[PDB]
Amino acid sequence: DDDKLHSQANLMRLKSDLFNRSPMYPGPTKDDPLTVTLGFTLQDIVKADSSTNEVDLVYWEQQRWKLNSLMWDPNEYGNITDFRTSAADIWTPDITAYSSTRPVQVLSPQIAVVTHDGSVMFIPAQRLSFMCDPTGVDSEEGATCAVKFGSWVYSGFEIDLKTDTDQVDLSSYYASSKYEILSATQTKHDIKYNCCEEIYTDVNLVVKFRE
Amino acid sequence: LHSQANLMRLKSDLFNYPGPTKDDPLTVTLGFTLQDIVKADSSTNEVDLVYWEQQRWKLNSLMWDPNEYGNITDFRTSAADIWTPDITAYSSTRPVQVLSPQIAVVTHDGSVMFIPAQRLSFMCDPTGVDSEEGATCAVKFGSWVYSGFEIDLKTDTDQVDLSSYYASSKYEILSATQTKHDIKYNCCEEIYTDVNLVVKFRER
Amino acid sequence: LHSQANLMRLKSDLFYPGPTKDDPLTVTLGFTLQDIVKADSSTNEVDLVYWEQQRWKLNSLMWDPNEYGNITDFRTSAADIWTPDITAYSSTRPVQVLSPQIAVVTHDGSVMFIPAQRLSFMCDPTGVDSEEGATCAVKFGSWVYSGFEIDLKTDTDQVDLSSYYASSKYEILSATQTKHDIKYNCCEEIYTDVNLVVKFRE
Amino acid sequence: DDKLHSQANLMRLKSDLFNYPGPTKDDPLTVTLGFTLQDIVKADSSTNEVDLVYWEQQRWKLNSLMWDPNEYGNITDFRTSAADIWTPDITAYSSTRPVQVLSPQIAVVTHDGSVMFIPAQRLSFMCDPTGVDSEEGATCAVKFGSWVYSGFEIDLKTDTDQVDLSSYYASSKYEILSATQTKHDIKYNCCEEIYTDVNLVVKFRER
Amino acid sequence: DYKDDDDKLHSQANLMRLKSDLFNYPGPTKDDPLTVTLGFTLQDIVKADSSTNEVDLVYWEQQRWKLNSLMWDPNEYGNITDFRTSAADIWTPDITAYSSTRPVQVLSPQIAVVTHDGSVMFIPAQRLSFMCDPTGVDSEEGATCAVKFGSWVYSGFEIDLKTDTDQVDLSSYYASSKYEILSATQTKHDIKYNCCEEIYTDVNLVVKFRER
Ligand SMILES: CN(C)CCOc1cncc(N2C[C@@H]3CNC[C@@H](C3)C2)c1
Ligand SMILES: CN(C)CCOc1cncc(N2C[C@@H]3CNC[C@@H](C3)C2)c1
Ligand SMILES: CN(C)CCOc1cncc(N2C[C@@H]3CNC[C@@H](C3)C2)c1
Ligand SMILES: CN(C)CCOc1cncc(N2C[C@@H]3CNC[C@@H](C3)C2)c1
Repeated sequence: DDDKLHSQANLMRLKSDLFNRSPMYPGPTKDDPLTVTLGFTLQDIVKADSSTNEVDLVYWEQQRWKLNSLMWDPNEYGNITDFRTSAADIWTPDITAYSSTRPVQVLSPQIAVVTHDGSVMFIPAQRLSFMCDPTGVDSEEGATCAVKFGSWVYSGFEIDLKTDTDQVDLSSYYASSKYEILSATQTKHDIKYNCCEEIYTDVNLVVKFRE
Repeated sequence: LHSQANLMRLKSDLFNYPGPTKDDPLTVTLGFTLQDIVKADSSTNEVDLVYWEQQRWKLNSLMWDPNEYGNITDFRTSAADIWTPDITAYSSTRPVQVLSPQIAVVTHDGSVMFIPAQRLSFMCDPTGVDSEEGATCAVKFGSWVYSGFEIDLKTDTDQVDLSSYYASSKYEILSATQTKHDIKYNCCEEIYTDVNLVVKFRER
Repeated sequence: LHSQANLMRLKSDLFYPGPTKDDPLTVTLGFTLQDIVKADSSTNEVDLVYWEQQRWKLNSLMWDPNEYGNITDFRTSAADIWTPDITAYSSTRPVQVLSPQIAVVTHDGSVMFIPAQRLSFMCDPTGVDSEEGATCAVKFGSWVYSGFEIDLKTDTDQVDLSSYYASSKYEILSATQTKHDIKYNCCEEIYTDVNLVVKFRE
Repeated sequence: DDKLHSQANLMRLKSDLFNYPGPTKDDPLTVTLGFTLQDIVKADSSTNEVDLVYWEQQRWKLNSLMWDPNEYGNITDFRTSAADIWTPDITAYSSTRPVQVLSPQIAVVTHDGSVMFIPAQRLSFMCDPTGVDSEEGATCAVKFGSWVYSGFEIDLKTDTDQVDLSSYYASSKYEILSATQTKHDIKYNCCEEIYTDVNLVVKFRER
Repeated sequence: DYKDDDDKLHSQANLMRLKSDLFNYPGPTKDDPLTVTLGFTLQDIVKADSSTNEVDLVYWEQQRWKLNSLMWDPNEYGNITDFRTSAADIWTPDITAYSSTRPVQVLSPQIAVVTHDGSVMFIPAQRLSFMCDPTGVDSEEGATCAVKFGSWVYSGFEIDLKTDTDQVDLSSYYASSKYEILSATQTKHDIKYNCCEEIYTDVNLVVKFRER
């Protein structure tokens, strides 16, 4: 009862200390670059449209980064080791699919988890329409498509993009989807664009699937 | 007149809680009323439900003595002015659509009641819907970022309220249940909790 | 010049927490049915375009026009005053607003708010291709206020059909609007709704 | 250098001017309304909806927005987000979907106090397209007026009764045989007051 | 490494200082016009609908301009040469498509990059339905359609519109699209409208395309 509110007080003090008694992280820079880790969990291939060459994917995008300005010692705060916060209240990376054909639709609350070492985990579930030719989807070899994800405005010198893991997480894939996944990989690459001198980094998701 | 000033004073006293923690966990009670299965799509394996999701919780920081506030026992408030649980369907295929105003009722004991009516599109293979046994589909609900140690889910009953179900729907309900379940991953040490909505239905 | 200053003065002087059991509010509801746009026998949704007239009066919005350059009415954004949370109880999509979200406040404290809306709602259209046509119902009322806080009334039980689109695919045989009180399982308090009953055919 | 002084004159103007609550019976307003019909996208005979893209030209004048260009570096016009000023609540009276806005919600103010706001919009409205595959084509109408202001607070006029057809898409699926816009005054059953609208009448057929 | 740590601390401090300095330009005028450079990269023709004569495109729209009020010396700010800002925090040109049939849908974060010389780069990826007759698309010479982009409320005497090439960039065009691009050009034009006396300027995007 009284312990309960002391617990609420500790968490309010921690959020107020982090968000008001110190400047908020303004984003990475060439001199203070930020490593962002990216992982994908494929939940469902909803639809493959061979008349427009678009395919609709439900998936979770795991994003992790780590910030000194979000560190704290649990001993000073009632041994709290995590807290949740609205993703809008903090800096988040601008990860963007580079071949979507519709705005991404958000299916989960936009809430980040901050742990006392300053690491942030943000995992939005989304529905994504992207460019994909499903020719071959009704064959044993299936069809193969790809879509890559990376910052839109930060170079590879500002956001250092990495995959958490080599393997796409298929463990939550909808068993009764119209489409089975034959394989999926996620791979970092560097690339230059015509507009710009600076090098950019993306993670390429390649998926082989079939009916 | 005096009534109105008491209600305003009460809101100011309350409004001028940071979420549940492991040391101060919150019990949120969930209940579903199923109003309609609008549509079942066998080309994409998506089914569309209209339901009311009853949510209830209780916070010491929302309690007040009615005697000190004109004997006021409830008030209405925008869901955006108070903390609310992040209950999410775990297998929707479209953003859930809200069909009712985003207003909660707070009662003097600190209990909150919030009942959004929603249209949900979710992952469901409707094969067998045109047979006697129908099709069977399932969708889990629970917090997106809180574990069973911060947000404790429960139901008052395993029976989905079917008393309001649209009598001329394309699809009739054969059974609909809502079961709390506690799960442990070996990845992680904490308990996790969801309410599994299982619907058996077939064409009328 | 002097009137603009009066109007600005009036609004600043006026600028209510919503109704309560001690201070209940009567809200008057009426419907003008514009069009039955579409009937979908594959999902049993039907789409209506209608006007929803809402009316209520508040002492805290009363003024004497002679104290304010003889102003008798003004316009305000519906977001700047309390409005009733009238909800369609059997929609299948979020209702789509078709008109500006503005109310008119009159010096006696009455407020008039008339949103034009497009609604999809649960409705089986079998029979629509016959002489007797199909019948469907949709009820409207506060979502969170009991009949002890919002007292729902109509001026008439007949839906205004005088604006009904003469070249709609569907003709209105009849349309009624009726107040009723409802108990729900969740809640001890009684709720009040207006039930819209419409018989229509191709 | 002089360009920095010009930016300061603009900021001074916007600041001064922004230090009007809408029209009333004692201070009414006449809004000029015209339509630039761009395209009939779609006629649906299974619901009797038709989809237009058009430009809706709105023009009004307020003394409180007048200024002398001599005082402000000869600036004659500035731009402002349409949310930061009063704009009329012109509404189609028989749309079946929310109007979709296609152009930026920015208005233009001129030193004589005139305001021009011209949203490009896509509208679905109640229209029976029967006859559109014949030589006579189909005729449909949809009227535009204030929702909440009577003729004595907002009046309308048109500069012409002919709709501007000079931007009409020449490869549309539908060709326009005529398009008029005509002011009327009307009463409704809810309300004592007289409302004003401009009725847009369009005769069209398949190309 | 203690040095390495507060090197990072001072970098963040320099970035916030620079942003505070710059934020603590009201648009162009006839006396102080602004030149905007406009260029398109075409990513995909998604869909051509011959029943409504609408076609859907995914492209990048590159907008560039330069302001003296956005200049700074890096030496005074820890050698910072760029920063990111929400496009809502700065003035941006109201470049609009003139024949869209649906609200244009943005696909990229609404963020601009500002560089120490005062130039701003803003590149929204967009999906667009515009008026287009796809007759011919099932033929060797394909179909030809055009959509023009430019300010909606600023005349050519306020926003001076310019390309820095006539060729639409096709190096990112989706190679497995339903449609192949035969050619794509971007060309500035001036024009007068019935409403208004002032002259307006835009960039016309002409695309010739056919079924793959
Ligand atoms: C030159 N400079 C330092 C300003 C960089 O400003 C930009 C602002 N917005 C988008 C981009 N890009 C657009 C494509 C998609 N994102 C990766 C590439 C190519 C960069 C660049
Ligand atoms: C019990 N109490 C004093 C607080 C009531 O809290 C509520 C909050 N939100 C919605 C409802 N309702 C949902 C259904 C639709 N509306 C009419 C009924 C049934 C009430 C009730
Ligand atoms: C009496 N009085 C001063 C209150 C008028 O307040 C109103 C508020 N909202 C809408 C309307 N109307 C809606 C329909 C469409 N517009 C013209 C008619 C019919 C009026 C009137
Ligand atoms: C005359 N004057 C100084 C006020 C001009 O104010 C305007 C405000 N909003 C839009 C426009 N236009 C709309 C069409 C699209 N853009 C090019 C033309 C035609 C201008 C003009």
